[PDB]
Order: sequence, then structure tokens, then C-alpha cells
Amino acid sequence: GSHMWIGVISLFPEMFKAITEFGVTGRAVKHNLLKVECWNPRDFTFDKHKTVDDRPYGGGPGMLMMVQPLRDAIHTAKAAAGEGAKVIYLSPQGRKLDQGGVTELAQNQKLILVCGRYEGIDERLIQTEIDEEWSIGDYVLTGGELPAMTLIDAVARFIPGVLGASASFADGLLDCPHYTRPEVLEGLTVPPVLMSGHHEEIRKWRLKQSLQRTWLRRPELLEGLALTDEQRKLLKEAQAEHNS
Amino acid sequence: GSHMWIGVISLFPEMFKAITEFGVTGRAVKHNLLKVECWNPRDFTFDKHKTVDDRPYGGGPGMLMMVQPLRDAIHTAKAAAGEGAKVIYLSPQGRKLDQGGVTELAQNQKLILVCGRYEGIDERLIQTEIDEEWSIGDYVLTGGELPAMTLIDAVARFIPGVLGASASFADGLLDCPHYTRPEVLEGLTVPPVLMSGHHEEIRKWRLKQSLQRTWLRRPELLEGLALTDEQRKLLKEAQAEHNS
Ligand SMILES: Cc1cccc(C(=O)NCCC2(CNc3ccc(C(N)=O)cn3)CCCCC2)c1
Ligand SMILES: Cc1cccc(C(=O)NCCC2(CNc3ccc(C(N)=O)cn3)CCCCC2)c1
Repeated sequence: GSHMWIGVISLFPEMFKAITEFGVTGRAVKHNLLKVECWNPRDFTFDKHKTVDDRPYGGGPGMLMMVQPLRDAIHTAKAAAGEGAKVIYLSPQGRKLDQGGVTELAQNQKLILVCGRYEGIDERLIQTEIDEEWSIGDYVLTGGELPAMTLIDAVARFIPGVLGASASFADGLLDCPHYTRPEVLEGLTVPPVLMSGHHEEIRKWRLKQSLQRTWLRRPELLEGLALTDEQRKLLKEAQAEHNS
Repeated sequence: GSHMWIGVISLFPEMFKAITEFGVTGRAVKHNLLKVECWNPRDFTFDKHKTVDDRPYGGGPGMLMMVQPLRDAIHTAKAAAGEGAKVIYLSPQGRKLDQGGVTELAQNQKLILVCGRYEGIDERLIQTEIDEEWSIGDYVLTGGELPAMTLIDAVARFIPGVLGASASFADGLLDCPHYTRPEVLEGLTVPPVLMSGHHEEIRKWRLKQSLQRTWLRRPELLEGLALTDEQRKLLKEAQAEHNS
């Protein structure tokens, strides 16, 4: 159905095996629901030593991605993608990814993800080749590959058939606690409601737990929500119990 | 020197090749600055079909990590780590990772990272086995492996010898623009200051650019900082120019 194609520009394409060969995403690739295609700037070099880095104007330590091999790799990916491919640059300077952002990105049938190494890429390439800049969080990594892989995994969950944070009606809340066998573990028992077989009591317990957990751990997330009448009631109950 | 050991619990240990075999982190592993050791709950199963999932109490769709194989894997990792290993569970319900959090985690000589699959792990395991809960961002992935890999990469940058977001004195600000060859690219020129050879003008330009970029893209980050006199001045200059 709404299958997705993701082009990747990376000096380390074999890193992407972590998502293309394993788990739910691996199955998505095998079943042709998701296609990940990689281009390596090293393949676009022409000097004997296949140089992919270059010195920064203005000095300072560190190197940057060499423009020519990276530019040529991007152009080749764009040509293969055809029309409509959104080109994304992953860096801490980008729009912070959240679940709403994931759902926006998942609307695209084609994406090209540019993964930098070293200290960065030329600002003029960002101006001329990149459509959107995204960050997976406020921290610094050794390359854009893990961020790209994270984005791919997050959007892959929205492709029909692949499956069986933020935005019942619990979208926007933290997940509730989960329990499986055994009934008693290190003296700790499963909440009896979960054994009751009472589907409505269980639903309300889970929703109440999610509201309580969000209130205690991430109260700022609650402010972004328009709680339903039921959610307002269950949250009040949790707060009263917490205060008791 | 201050080398780091990271134990990992994962159903897909081969995913970790993405960080142990490539780039800066790959070199860190080869040079014994970083050691990543994996235990797979599947190896701790005893039934013919090596079952690693189990049904949730209370019903609902989805499965959870089976308790016994996961618990046994964790205990084995803890025994190997010896004393002082901090056990971390990666999920959206955890403390949000940022660069300050990375620096806190990097203080640990040993970490054990628990990577879940399916819909989660038993809440009582979180109570009894986990020291800290961390999230790499407000989005949902298919497993805890990419978050674990992200954390490892982020902390690896702090191990001496491995190298040559948030918290001069530019810590806390977004990165400045970078330029490399050629001097003119698609009609776009490198800022002349970067060619001036004037080290102090270049330093101030970069700092001003970082202040401007942080103000325009992430103004909330500026509020968390106590700007130096120089930073206050350069920010004012950037704001005046933006308003002109
Ligand atoms: C605030 C600050 C201060 C100092 C340097 C930087 C900086 O941007 N350094 C360059 C890092 C680099 C790759 N590493 C990444 C990529 C993406 C993400 C993410 N959070 O999505 C994290 N780290 C280099 C290759 C191009 C992309 C960026 C940022
Ligand atoms: C808000 C919300 C709503 C609904 C479900 C969940 C949920 O937690 N679902 C389970 C996901 C799972 C793995 N996926 C991950 C792991 C870590 C991260 C991260 N951001 O660090 C992201 N995704 C399952 C295995 C155990 C760990 C958690 C969360």
C-alpha cells in the first residue's frame, strides 16, 4: 500500500543494516513496505585516496564534509528519487523531532536523509540542497546516521502493514504500566483489576495510570492537551489519591 | 584512561555493529577505549522455540518481553559488570536526554542498557532491576536498541582519546555555520571574515552567528543561559541587524 522509499547519503551505509536486517523494520524491508537506498560520498570521489573531508575556512580544529563528493551523492539520490522527494539534513540545529513531527514526515512517500560526519557540512549546501533541517534531540553525536535510523524507524511504524511521546483518547500521554507472567514477582503482585476480566475497569485503570504518570513525570505535556471529561475526572482522582 | 564499559541487553545484538564497527565509535572499540558487551534474552530461554515474548495481563493487543529470559539476562550482565554498574531502561517514559544528561551519564565507568522490544517490559522488573529510566526524545520507536546506540555514541565522545544541543563560552548555543572549498558555490560566497586570517574577528563572528541562530530557532535555550558581557553585546548586534 502506502509504501515508503527513503534515500540515505552516508559514509557508513553498512550502519543501516541495523534497521534493514532486524525486527519489525527488517520485515518491512523484506516485504517491500519500506525501501532504504544508500549512496556513499566516497563513491563520488576522484582522487587516489578517496578524500571525503576538507578543511574549514577560518581555521579552527576539525574537518568538514568535502563539498564535491557530498553534492554529487545528493544529486544522484535526487535523480533516482524522481519528483516529490523531501531532502532532510539531520543535526542539532534542526527542528526538534517529536511524535507530531514523525507523523508529519510520515506523510511523505519519498525522503532523502543526508547524514554528516566530522564537524558538519558547508552552509551553502544546506541552503541549496536541503529542504528541511531536523534534530532527534538536544545532544551531540558523532554522525547523522543514528539520527537518520531513528527517523526511519519512527516513520516506518506508520506504513500500513508494518505493525499489527506526544500527539482511550490517550494520544499525548505517557504509556501505562504493563504486566505479564508470573502473577507474583519478587513479592510484587499484579494489580487485581488486570485479572478481573472487566474490560471497562481495565481500560479506565490504564488511562488513569497514563494520566497520573504524565502528571508526575512530564506535567508540561498535560498543558498541551484538551483533556476529555473522563480524563479530567480520572486525573483528579489520581491527584486526590496522591495527596491522600 | 577513563575507558568505559557498556553492557547491553538486546534481542538484536548485531544491531550494535553499527556503532562498534564504524567511525569514531568503531575506533574507540578497536583501541579499547570503549567496550560494548551484549547479552541476548533468547540465550536464556529453555523452551524448544526459544520464546522471548509473553501476553499482557488485562488483555489488549500486543505482547511484552517475557520476564524470565529478560530477568536472567539482566542478572548475568550485572554479575559481569561487578560493582558500580548503573542499569538504564530506555523508553519514552524516561527522563528526556539532553547534553547535560549525556555528561551526567558519562561520569559512569560502567552502564548496563536494557533494550526492550514489543509493547514493553513488566513494571515490576523496572522497579526491581532498573536504576534509571531515560528517553532519547518524545517519539515512539520499534525497540530500545536505537536509543541505546544513541546514548552510547553520545557518551563515547567524552572518553579521553575518542575525539581530538545544550550545556567562546558557547556551550548551550546552537553551532555556527561552517564553510569549506570552493570559495564560490552556486553563486554563494564564503563570508570574507573567514578568509581574513583575523583570528579574533573570526571567533567573534562564529559566536555571534551561534547567538543569532539560537535566538531565531530556539529562543527558549537562551533563557536558560547566563550570557557573558561579550555574548550580550553580540546578541544585541545580531538583533539590531535583524531588525534593520
Ligand atoms: C549544539 C552544537 C554544538 C557543537 C556542535 C554541534 C554540531 O552540530 N556538531 C556536528 C555534529 C554533526 C553530526 N552529529 C549529530 C547529528 C545529528 C544530531 C541530532 N541531535 O539530530 C546530533 N549529532 C556533524 C555532521 C553533520 C550533522 C551534525 C552542535
Ligand atoms: C508515549 C507512548 C505511547 C505509547 C507507547 C509507548 C511506549 O513506550 N511503547 C513501547 C516502546 C518500547 C520501545 N520503543 C522505544 C524505546 C525508547 C524510546 C525513546 N524515545 O527513548 C522510544 N521508543 C517497547 C520496548 C520497551 C521500551 C519502549 C509510549
